[PDB]
This record gives sequence, structure tokens and C-alpha cells, in this order.
Amino acid sequence: AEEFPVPNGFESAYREVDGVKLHYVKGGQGPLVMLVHGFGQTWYEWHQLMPELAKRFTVIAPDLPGLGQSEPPKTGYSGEQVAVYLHKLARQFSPDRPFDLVAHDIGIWNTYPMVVKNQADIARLVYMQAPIPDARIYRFPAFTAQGESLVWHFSFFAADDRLAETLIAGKERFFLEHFIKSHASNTEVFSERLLDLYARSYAKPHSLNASFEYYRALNESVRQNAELAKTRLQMPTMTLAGGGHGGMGTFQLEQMKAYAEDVEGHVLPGCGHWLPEECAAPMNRLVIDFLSRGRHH
Amino acid sequence: AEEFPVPNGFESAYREVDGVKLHYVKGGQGPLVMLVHGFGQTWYEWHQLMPELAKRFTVIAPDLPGLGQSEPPKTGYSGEQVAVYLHKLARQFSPDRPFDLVAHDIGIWNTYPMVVKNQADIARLVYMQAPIPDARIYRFPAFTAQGESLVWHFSFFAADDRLAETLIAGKERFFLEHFIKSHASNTEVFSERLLDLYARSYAKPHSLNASFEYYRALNESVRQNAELAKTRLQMPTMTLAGGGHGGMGTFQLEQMKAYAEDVEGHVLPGCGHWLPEECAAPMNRLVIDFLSRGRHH
Ligand SMILES: *[C@H](CC)[C@H](O)C/C=C\C/C=C\C/C=C\C/C=C\C/C=C\CCC(=O)O
Ligand SMILES: *[C@H](CC)[C@H](O)C/C=C\C/C=C\C/C=C\C/C=C\C/C=C\CCC(=O)O
Repeated sequence: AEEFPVPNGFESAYREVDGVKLHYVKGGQGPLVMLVHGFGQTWYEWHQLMPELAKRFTVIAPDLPGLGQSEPPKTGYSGEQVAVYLHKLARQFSPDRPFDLVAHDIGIWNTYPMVVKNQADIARLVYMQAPIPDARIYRFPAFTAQGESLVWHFSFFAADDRLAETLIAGKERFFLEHFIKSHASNTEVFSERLLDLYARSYAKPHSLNASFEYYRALNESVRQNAELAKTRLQMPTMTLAGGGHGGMGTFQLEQMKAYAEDVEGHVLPGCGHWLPEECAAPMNRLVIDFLSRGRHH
Repeated sequence: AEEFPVPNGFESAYREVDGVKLHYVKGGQGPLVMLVHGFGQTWYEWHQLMPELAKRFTVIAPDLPGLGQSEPPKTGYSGEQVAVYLHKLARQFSPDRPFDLVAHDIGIWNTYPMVVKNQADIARLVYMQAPIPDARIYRFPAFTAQGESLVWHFSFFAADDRLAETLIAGKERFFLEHFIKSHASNTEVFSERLLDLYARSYAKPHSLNASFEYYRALNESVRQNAELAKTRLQMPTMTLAGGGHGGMGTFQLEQMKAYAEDVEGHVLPGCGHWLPEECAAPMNRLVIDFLSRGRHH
């Protein structure tokens, strides 16, 4: 069974990594690019970008542990723990050469530690729409002069007593539509049909729980990154952020400048959080061009 | 019929104010003191203080519009709109003398405008455990290095699509227990019976909605208060806040200093948000002593 339709010429497959069965979709030829999705979604957020990248790269898009069709992690959900799975997965397909990385939302949290600990393995890096977990997140406001802030879900999802699963179970499709659209500028790309696909996936009980365990580990990830950040990233990096409702605006680049020696950033107007879907044409162009500066098929 | 047991010597009654039938519990003799409850609760949070105050004052404890047994407002839920109902209710019982006011949590939001606009009507003022709505609330953090913050409910409750009603319906007792205990230092004061009573009251569909409409009007209340705050409060004021988990600490008095010329403050160590229940005896003492400096029975 497949939760989302595989683009023509791609394969849906699984690979056991440290006892955890990870789902991924792979296609193309050439140097490897790994694309890592975020909360509320799966590999499928990349499905429009993947055929274009596969003209020049081998493309792999895994489901994060516990999400999509991937088994939950056996170690834990902190960034350093999850990054081991993703690093080992990528290195199975690119054992002798560095690979490229594109990551969205908590995909950043789940890859930053393996990037900084294995810098020679990462040729080029693209990060979009999430802070790297550090002390800056403790200053984000709970409430804004416009109304509800974009990050109160940090506390909701991290709350104990399984608060979020208990309130959202049985209402997953309602919650996800509200959550996605509230973080979007171009909301009407989120058709009922597309929302149905995403909601059915994260409504699996272990996936609903996995979704929130990433946030229950957020403070641990901050503590991990306080040590890791003592070494700046040396590879070429690009940040993308939405400029519209739901977008991180200038924060994405400004934080990354503290982490990376070589970074360029873009803010996409009229685009919110969900860049691959809200603003596919400019986002895909920016990613393809940036990765194509390095060698490719 | 009664949602909560009435203390001996008190009467549960109703008055129509601007076409809205307000419920209150009243007893005692002497100058009037009005006690105004906050979110998650009703007049009943005052039921231990009421008989002690009734020895020297006429005591009235209304249910906020839409909560407990009070009808929803017919104008709206902003602080200025709700304060009209509370002011006119108090004036029905104290038309010829200024009256005292004690307010907790959103009881502050719903009384501050009528205090600043009718200062000659307010003899003494006691405010506990809530910010007056102003720009300071936009600095409260969404997330903390210890887990969920105390203020992310501002955004949860203000969100549209009836997000809070939809997620909490069928789980009203579960949510309220979690919410109360996460804002408490002393959780043992919240018995099964007490939580049952509060949960059944705010679970009434119109009361569940009313609870969150106060937050959907919060930014409007902020904007209203920006104009009202040009006039400082001149009457004797006391602030109270918890010093334990859930408490506002020094914020309560420090904010009130910008609003009131004559203010004294206390922080109660070992107490959280729910001061009348978590720390009934010292809270009662400080309120009674502060109000008894003025002319009473
Ligand atoms: C996934 C979310 C679905 C992760 O949990 C969180 C990742 C991103 C959160 C989405 C948006 C965050 C929005 C802004 C927070 C940072 C500040 C923005 C800086 C300047 C923009 C100006 C402004 O609008 O205030
Ligand atoms: C009713 C809540 C049930 C109202 O919606 C909110 C009123 C207050 C909630 C309780 C506390 C949070 C309020 C504002 C936070 C302000 C400052 C907190 C700073 C430190 C004091 C103690 C601490 O948290 O360490």
C-alpha cells in the first residue's frame, strides 16, 4: 500500500536502519540529494520538485521516523537521535561521496546534528521554514497584535498527559486543515483532496503520537545544539522563508548566519510556511539552481 | 438547578441588565463588594471568602456573561462591552455609595474599563493573577526551556474555526483538569468533586464558546485599553499574585504601577494561579484587611 502516489519513474521502498524500517521514495541518477519533510506532511510535499531534480541527481525523500510509512525511532525523537537514522540512510545510497540536503520545518531539527557532525558528507545544504533549535525559540511570542501566534503549537504539542493526542484524536482532519491553512498565505492550494491524503497519514495513532514527540524532545534538541553550534557550518548553504502569512521572513537567514560561514537567503513574497505547495515555481527554481552550481548528472 | 452549592446566609438570584439575565450569589450587610471570577470558573471560586467578607460588607459574586448561569452578552465580549454589564449590576445594589471590586484572571479584563471610566464609583480595588490587556502581553513567550508556557492558551482560545470548542468538546473535564493543574502550585485542593463541578459548568455549549470569545476579543480589549489608560486610577488598589508555579510573580504589581497611583502588592510564595483555592487563608486575610481599612459594617 502507498499513502501517496509515487511520481512516474520513482520507486517507493524501505530500508532498515538501526532496527527501524524507514520508508522513502527514490528516483533519478547522479549525485544524491536527500529531501526531508516536516510536521503535518510526508515525503509527498516534495513530489513536484522531485522529477525536476531527478534530471540531474539521484533523489531520495524519506518519511521521518514514525511519520508517513516509517517506523518510529527506537532511540528517541531528539534532533541528534533522529539525525543518525537519516545520515545512515543517505550514506547507504552515497557511501563514497558527499550528498546534498534539503529540509523543511522539523526536517531541519532532524538533520542539523548530522550536518555539523559529518560536514564532509554534506556537499550543499538548503533549509527552509524552521528555526534551528536554540535559545532564540524561548523568545517567540505566545500572542501577537494580529492574533494567535505562529508557534503556540510548540507548547501545545509538548504538553504532557498526551494533551494534544487526546484532544486531536478523532478530529485529525479538522485539526490539520486548520493548522495548515493558518500557517499559509496561498491557502487555496490545500484542496480537500490533498488535505485528505495528509490527514489520513498522520491520523495513524503511532504517527499522531510521533508528530508530537518531536516537540516533546525540542528542549533536549536545544540542549544538544548548544554544544554542536560551537563549530560553524562550512559548506554552501541557502535558506528559504515565506514572506507572507505563516512565513519566517528575515529570521531564517538571520539565524543561519550564526551557524554557517557561506549562506545566502531568500524571502518569497506571498508565500507562507508550505513553500513547495504554495509557491512551487519560484521555490523549485531556487533549489534546482542552487544545487546545480555543484556537479551533477 | 444550582450548578454550585450556595453558602448559608447567601441567595442565588438573577437580575436583567441591558436585556441579559445575569446570575449572582449575594449575602451580607454593609458597603458593597463585588467579586469577579475568571476563566474555567464561576462565582463559586469565591465561596470561601464570601462568608468572611459578609461579616462587614454586602457581597455579590456574579457569573460572567455566558459563564456559569449568566446569559451571554448581547453586545460582545470585549472588556468595554462586558464591563458595562458588571458596572450596571453593581450600581443596582450600590446606587448611592462607591463599591469595592475584587477580580481574578479575566475578571480583570472585564472590569478595568468600568473602573477607569467610573472612578468615583470604585472605593477600593483588588486585582489578582492576570495582566490588564495591553501591549505587554505580546512579550510573553510561547514556549519555555521547561516545557509548555503558561500563556499559550491566549492563542489556542483566540484561534478561529471554533478550534478550542471543537477540540475540547467531549474532553471538557480532561482539558480543564490539565489546564487547572498546569497553572497550579497546589493541585491537591482540586478534588474530583470540585473539578466535576467546574467541568460540567463550562461544558455547557454556550459556556464553552463564551469562555473562548473573551480571548477572541482580547486584541480588541488591548486596543480599547490603549485609549482608556491615558487616565490613571486614583483609588486605593492592591494586587495579589502567586510566587509558585502558575503565579505571575512581580509582573502583577509592576504592571499595576503604570496604571494606578496608589497601589500595594503581595506575591504569595508557594501559590500558583488559583489563589482563592490554592492559598485561601492568606489570600482571604489580605483581601479582608485591605478592604477593611475603609468604611464598612
Ligand atoms: C513546523 C511548523 C509547521 C515547526 O514546528 C515550526 C517551523 C516554522 C514555524 C512557522 C512560522 C514561524 C513564524 C515566525 C517566527 C519567527 C519570526 C519571524 C521574523 C520576522 C517576520 C516578521 C513578522 O511577521 O513578525
Ligand atoms: C487566565 C488564566 C487561567 C488568564 O487568561 C491569564 C492570567 C494569568 C495566567 C497565569 C500566569 C501567566 C500570566 C502571564 C505571565 C507573566 C509573567 C510570568 C513571569 C514570571 C513569573 C513566574 C514564572 O513563570 O516564573
